[PDB]
Amino acid sequence: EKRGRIYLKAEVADEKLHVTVRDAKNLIPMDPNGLSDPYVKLKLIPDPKNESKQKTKTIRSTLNPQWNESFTFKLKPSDKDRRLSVEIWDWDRTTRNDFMGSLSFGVSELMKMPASGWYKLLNQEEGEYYNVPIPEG
Ligand code: NA
Repeated sequence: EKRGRIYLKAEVADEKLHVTVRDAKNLIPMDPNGLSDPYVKLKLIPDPKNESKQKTKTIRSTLNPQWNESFTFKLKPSDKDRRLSVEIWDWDRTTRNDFMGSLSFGVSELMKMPASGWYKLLNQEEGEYYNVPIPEG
């Protein structure tokens, strides 16, 4: 149920999508040290050619990372049927990187209604399809 939460802003202006990844809180520890080394992957999906991926820096040893990083995607007409996917991963020195939590927004959803504030981190499948804002609480 409880994978923590992330603070994001996302808006579309002038056929560009702007996303700011501020910080996340209460991430689920996964490493044997009881912390994680989180980074955020941003994609416009579907992305069959794997050309849209961007990512934050990895912050080592925290469950409350503060990235304060901004990204821009140049949009095309076909993006009307795409989603911005936002996934937190755990960078792992000696094993495969581990999924922590995710969400997504309709590119068309964001034109009508920019994202701002706290969001609940969802499981990997869920997060490709929807988002759950956590207003004032
Ligand atoms: Na790690």
